[PDB]
Amino acid sequence: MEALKIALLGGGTVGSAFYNLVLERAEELSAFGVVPRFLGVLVRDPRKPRAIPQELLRAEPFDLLEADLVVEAMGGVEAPLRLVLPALEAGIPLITANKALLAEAWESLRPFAEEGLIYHEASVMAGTPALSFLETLRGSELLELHGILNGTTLYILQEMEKGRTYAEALLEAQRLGYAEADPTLDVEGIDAAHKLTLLARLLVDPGFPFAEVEAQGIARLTPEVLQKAEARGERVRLVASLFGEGGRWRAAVAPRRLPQDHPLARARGNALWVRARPLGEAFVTGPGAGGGATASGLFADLLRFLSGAPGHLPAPRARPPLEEGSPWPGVE
Amino acid sequence: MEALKIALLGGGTVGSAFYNLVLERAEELSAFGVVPRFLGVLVRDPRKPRAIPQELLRAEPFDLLEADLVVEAMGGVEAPLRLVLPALEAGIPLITANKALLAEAWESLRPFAEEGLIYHEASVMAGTPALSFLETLRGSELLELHGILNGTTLYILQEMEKGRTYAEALLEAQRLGYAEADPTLDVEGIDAAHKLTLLARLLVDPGFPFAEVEAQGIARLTPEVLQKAEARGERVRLVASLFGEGGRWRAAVAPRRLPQDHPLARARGNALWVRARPLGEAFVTGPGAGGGATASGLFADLLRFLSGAPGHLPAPRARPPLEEGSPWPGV
Amino acid sequence: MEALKIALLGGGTVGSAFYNLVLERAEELSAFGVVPRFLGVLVRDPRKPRAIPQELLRAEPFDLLEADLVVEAMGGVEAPLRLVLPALEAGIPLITANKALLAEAWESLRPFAEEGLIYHEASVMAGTPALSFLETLRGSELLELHGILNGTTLYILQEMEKGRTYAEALLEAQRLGYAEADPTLDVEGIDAAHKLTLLARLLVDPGFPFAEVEAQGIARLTPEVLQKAEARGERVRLVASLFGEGGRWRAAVAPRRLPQDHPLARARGNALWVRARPLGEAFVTGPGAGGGATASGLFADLLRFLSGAPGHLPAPRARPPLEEGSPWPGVE
Amino acid sequence: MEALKIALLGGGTVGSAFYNLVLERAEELSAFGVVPRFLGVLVRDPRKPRAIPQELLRAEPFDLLEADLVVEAMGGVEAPLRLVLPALEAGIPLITANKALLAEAWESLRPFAEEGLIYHEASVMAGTPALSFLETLRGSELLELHGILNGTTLYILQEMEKGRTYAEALLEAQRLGYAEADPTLDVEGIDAAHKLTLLARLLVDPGFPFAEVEAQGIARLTPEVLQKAEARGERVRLVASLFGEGGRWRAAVAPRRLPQDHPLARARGNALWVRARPLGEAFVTGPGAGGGATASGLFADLLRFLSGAPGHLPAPRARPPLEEGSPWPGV
Ligand SMILES: NC(=O)c1ccc[n+]([C@@H]2O[C@H](COP(=O)([O-])OP(=O)(O)OC[C@H]3O[C@@H](n4cnc5c(N)ncnc54)[C@H](OP(=O)(O)O)[C@@H]3O)[C@@H](O)[C@H]2O)c1
Ligand SMILES: NC(=O)c1ccc[n+]([C@@H]2O[C@H](COP(=O)([O-])OP(=O)(O)OC[C@H]3O[C@@H](n4cnc5c(N)ncnc54)[C@H](OP(=O)(O)O)[C@@H]3O)[C@@H](O)[C@H]2O)c1
Ligand SMILES: NC(=O)c1ccc[n+]([C@@H]2O[C@H](COP(=O)([O-])OP(=O)(O)OC[C@H]3O[C@@H](n4cnc5c(N)ncnc54)[C@H](OP(=O)(O)O)[C@@H]3O)[C@@H](O)[C@H]2O)c1
Ligand SMILES: NC(=O)c1ccc[n+]([C@@H]2O[C@H](COP(=O)([O-])OP(=O)(O)OC[C@H]3O[C@@H](n4cnc5c(N)ncnc54)[C@H](OP(=O)(O)O)[C@@H]3O)[C@@H](O)[C@H]2O)c1
Ligand SMILES: N[C@@H](CCO)C(=O)O
Ligand SMILES: N[C@@H](CCO)C(=O)O
Ligand SMILES: N[C@@H](CCO)C(=O)O
Ligand SMILES: N[C@@H](CCO)C(=O)O
Ligand code: NA
Ligand code: NA
Ligand code: NA
Ligand code: NA
Repeated sequence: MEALKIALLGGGTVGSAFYNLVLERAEELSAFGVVPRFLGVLVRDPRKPRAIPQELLRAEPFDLLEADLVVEAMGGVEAPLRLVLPALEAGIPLITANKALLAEAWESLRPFAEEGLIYHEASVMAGTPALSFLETLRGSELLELHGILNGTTLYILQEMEKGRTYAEALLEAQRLGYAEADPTLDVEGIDAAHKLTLLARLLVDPGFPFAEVEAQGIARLTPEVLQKAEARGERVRLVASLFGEGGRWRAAVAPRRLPQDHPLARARGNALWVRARPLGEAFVTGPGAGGGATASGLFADLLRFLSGAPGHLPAPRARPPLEEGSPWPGVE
Repeated sequence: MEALKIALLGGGTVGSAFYNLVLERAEELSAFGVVPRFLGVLVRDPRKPRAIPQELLRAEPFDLLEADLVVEAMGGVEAPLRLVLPALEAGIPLITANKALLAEAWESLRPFAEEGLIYHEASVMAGTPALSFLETLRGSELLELHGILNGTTLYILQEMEKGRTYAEALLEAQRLGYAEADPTLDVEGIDAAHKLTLLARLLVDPGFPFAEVEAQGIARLTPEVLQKAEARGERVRLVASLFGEGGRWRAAVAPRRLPQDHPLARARGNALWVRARPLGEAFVTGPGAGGGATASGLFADLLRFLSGAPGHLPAPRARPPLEEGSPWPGV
Repeated sequence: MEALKIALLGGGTVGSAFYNLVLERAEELSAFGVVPRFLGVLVRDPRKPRAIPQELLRAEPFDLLEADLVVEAMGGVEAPLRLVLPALEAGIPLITANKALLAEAWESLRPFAEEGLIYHEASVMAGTPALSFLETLRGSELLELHGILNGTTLYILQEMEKGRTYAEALLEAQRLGYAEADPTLDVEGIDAAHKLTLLARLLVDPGFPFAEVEAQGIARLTPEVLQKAEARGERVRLVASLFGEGGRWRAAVAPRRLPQDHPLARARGNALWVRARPLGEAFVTGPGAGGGATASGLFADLLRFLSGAPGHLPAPRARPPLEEGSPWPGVE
Repeated sequence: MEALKIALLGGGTVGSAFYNLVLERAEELSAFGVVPRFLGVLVRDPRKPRAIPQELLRAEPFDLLEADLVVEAMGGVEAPLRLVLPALEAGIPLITANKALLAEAWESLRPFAEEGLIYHEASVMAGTPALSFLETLRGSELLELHGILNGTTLYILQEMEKGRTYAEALLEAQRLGYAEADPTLDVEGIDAAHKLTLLARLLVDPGFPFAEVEAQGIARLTPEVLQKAEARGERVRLVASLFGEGGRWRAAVAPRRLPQDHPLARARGNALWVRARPLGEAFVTGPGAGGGATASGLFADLLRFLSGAPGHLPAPRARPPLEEGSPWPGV
């Protein structure tokens, strides 16, 4: 039996769900010969009422170098980056839920991802299998990928379809714990774009630049636009697409008019739809935001590490698209 | 005596300070023949402890069309936009502290600003008189503008000069109520860029796009860099700059090495510095964040409205810069 | 028009209700030629979510000497005492809700009460008129006084009468904001005893010692004891009594078996029942705890001060009881 | 493997630390053939953020009679009493951190303590082994006992030595989770008196009344008094004392001038010092408050129970003091 020493960065929606999940599953962990021991939980304000014991809360400096794992759910880019890098350089793995971090700080983080030190299933579709799904898709060559990757905006669209207003659905999504602290990241497509970037790097090109993703959000959509789509036999969704144009991979996020019986239009939660050679058409759906959903992904990654598997390695090589593709039609 | 009926969107740092200021100052409004009456206060969580009566909290959106004024300080862009547009469409003014809303949703909001329906003193440097300062500066032709517009970042750099860490200073800024919900908006320069856009629109180009502001933040600054600057008789500040380059207005936010005796370097609080023709060089400074500071700006706008004055108008046309300029050196 | 500068000590149940009430009634205040201006609100922890704006919160040192009024609702004895005394010595009035303070620190505070500097209607039966009621009773001589002065214990008894348990009624009383932070003060009769002391000092003896009050609480009472009383045509209540025995005033707190149609048994809230010469029998009832109830008393006292009336002066002289008395029967 | 079914009363500083300790350490219980299973956790406000699953929170009292153990850390006296007595009546042990409950409700609880059904290590000096220390001290006849039992007051006086104010030190004690909900219980000596009563009951008189403890607190101490004491080679501490006077056991809590090199003056943490016959002079010290510290004591008691050992028994008879004693000088 031995201790698994965890340093947790962040004690919010995701971090507090993860802390409690780890201790709630300590019986599972003992079956792996480990007992979990948090070293501390990095937070901003120790006095906020919080679902972690106050005594475990930390302010910087919070030394990470005795940890067996750093788990990060702080949000942002530069603040987590400067904390994780000393632990990665010491060969301590990072399990993260932070797409922005990975999308925007890849020059610093790619070399550690290439060594198997970064686990980030929870950074795309929370604990819904998205990264593990694509890793198994490597058996084939991608033809086209289309996903609904932002939980907050999916929620809002679904609620507007039912005749509810944008502003009340946003408020709900925020209370549900789905939204980024800057909700424009959600609604402008940027969080989806971060996630798309990560999917491109795992599968098609380990250097795919976040700057190349074209993104636009849901700010022109209303219950009326969505109700008219429904009348045309369509559903409008924000869709993140990776597809071939000109022998290069293109990545875009935008509202799309989907056929209403398409898998993406009928998804139960966030969804990833792919066509690949020779596999064919495959699909995965589930919750894509929320504290418990996300904690599940982080804990899956923790079990993955205890198994002796490396983290999520980028694509070993960049390859052009086999097939010219396109997205669905945009919204006028 | 008649009611002045107010719908308040947001009951947080700024909205609660405002609510409580209006109540404390309510007797002042009797000079205009009114008593303030709040129709409702939009909030997310009506169970949080709050200095606003439970009976007035609305955890869902409510009808605004009986209001005399809508006051907004809820943060974000598309949600406040969609909530205020029907009021604006009905000729009900908006008083707002939300720079992001105005910077990012200007295609929608510009026409109402042009009609005098939008008051936003509190959206730049809180209740420090920045927008009224610039309104009087329109007597002259702008040569160049440089401000220190972000409260949080200024506070951080000043504390880091005094030996505190970046982290400790940020935390104290947050406890003081200065920061955006996502403090990267502060420290990456985005909030300063939103405010810079509004300044450009008021002065030189009423269609100035937020997207044309270049912004960087303070991520590369260490207490070393700040102390080397001091060794050079400089101070490093995040500065928002509006200046002519090639016959066109540029807008940029970045860390700048300032001479230590420049008004911007020395100012007590956030600061806005101009040169203009024929006035010369003028400067205003004061608190640029904080609930009470912001509530003062919102209430100043409410008194402006009660006086019969319109809101803050965009520049009546675009025009090119009279002179070529530049910012200070970067870091 | 002029400012009324208030220093508030305490921002809890009572203090936060008072702050908000003052600003909510600022239109009333202007009719008195004043505008209210808080100088600060003394609290322990500035980060607790709290129904006062964070910027107005203070930690010691909090200078009070520019105030026109100090309002205190901190609780305890020594902590408020050391803060109020410099303001009283400078001739600044105190409006307080703190019975314990006055009961236990009367050697220090009596001389200021005798000068008209202490207003404390909210210290007995919250904003229910109890002190003002007794002041008007001075037209007569007291024969006997009996009150139900503790809100928490009244609530618990009422709930147990309905078959609910002690522990769930306590929990409710606490959520309702009724209880002292040490709930044994309530349930052991001590808070009632503090209040009884104050009533004795206003009416019969300005030096009446808190140590002379005999107190016992409700800890032997159960739904069964109360249900049996009801069957006997009785109600059991904790009662605070001032009555003559031997030519001296005696003060006691204890459970009593009351006739079920007695005013004290049928009270709507906390209650004060007196017989006096030549007035006769008089009674006052209302809410005796709760933040808004209490804020009402503190604000009544603030209006009283703005009127030019002094605070609650102790009895000008000690007089023996005219009449030998007794309480109701105790509970076996 | 079988469930060890636990009903937890209280989910605060101590109850949540306990809950989370049991879960972290759960694998240890497999040595006894059990896995811990909580039947419910009694709390007042089930909406507060809490490190205990929402599904297990009970905002009202729930049936305890299927439990194997009741664990109590809810505070107060009559409410926990009424909640635990039916479990005790059914032969279900109680593990408690609540000194007040035991000190004040002993007429009710004594008979169950005598049957080995009450474990309360955590009620005195948290998980520092005070009660097991005294259990081994029963090999000897008590001469005198002196402790520093209140964590909050010790912390305050130590910080005031270092120049912090009384107020600032109290506030930090509260943020550290040390203080009672009413901190006057700490600083007036009442909490120390409750604990002193329990010590007397364990050692010398199983019926020792809480009401016979004399208690005063630290209200008269200033940083002056503490610095004059140091000038005299003394330290001032709140001390709980059990000693013979006139053939009877006295119990007192008060500020005492200690020689600065006495174990009590120097101790790292809260401390319990005895002299006994024929052992001599022995001493134990360690953390006396705090969630984790307390959870360690509760969990130590849970392991004690799983081992087959009874709870903490009162002294099997009263007896008079062997020797006359006294405390240190007062202040
Ligand atoms: N919510 C979801 O559904 C979800 C799902 C998947 C991925 N994510 C990603 O997971 C990450 C966390 O999201 P969230 O919803 O948990 O955020 P959150 O609720 O805002 O939590 C962030 C936490 O990190 C702390 N923190 C943030 N910046 C810090 C700094 N510079 N120094 C010290 N402490 C810091 C915060 O302190 P305080 O509590 O004291 O402020 C808080 O405990 C983000 O990267 C987000 O994009 C979220
Ligand atoms: N802080 C400053 O110094 C300052 C100064 C000038 C301008 N500003 C701007 O003023 C605005 C407010 O800032 P602040 O500091 O007051 O933020 P804050 O404390 O976070 O308050 C935001 C308020 O709006 C509510 N809210 C947020 N999103 C909502 C939604 N979707 N639906 C309904 N209610 C919602 C929140 O509800 P809950 O309370 O229920 O969460 C809260 O009452 C922002 O636009 C900020 O940029 C701030
Ligand atoms: N509740 C009622 O129904 C009621 C009715 C009438 C009279 N009373 C009396 O009114 C007084 C207040 O009662 P309450 O229910 O308001 O108490 P509460 O909710 O516990 O509030 C006490 C307040 O004073 C603060 N405080 C306490 N001691 C302090 C210290 N030493 N230094 C600085 N701040 C201090 C607290 O800070 P934090 O919030 O940061 O801890 C809190 O803001 C008591 O004397 C009580 O007997 C109560
Ligand atoms: N703090 C220490 O260092 C320490 C050490 C040893 C012993 N103790 C003793 O341990 C006990 C608990 O202390 P603590 O610091 O954990 O207090 P705490 O943080 O205030 O927690 C008390 C808990 O009990 C709940 N509660 C209180 N009264 C209740 C009622 N009438 N009905 C239902 N639930 C109720 C509270 O509910 P909410 O959370 O919903 O309010 C909270 O979960 C006390 O007896 C204290 O003397 C404390
Ligand atoms: N804000 C993100 C959280 C989950 O990654 C979303 O709505 O998808
Ligand atoms: N976050 C903003 C608040 C004031 O607009 C700032 O620091 O300047
Ligand atoms: N705890 C007190 C509050 C009101 O004085 C009671 O229950 O009466
Ligand atoms: N309030 C108690 C907690 C520990 O029993 C103390 O300070 O000692
Ligand atoms: Na995932
Ligand atoms: Na301004
Ligand atoms: Na009263
Ligand atoms: Na112990």
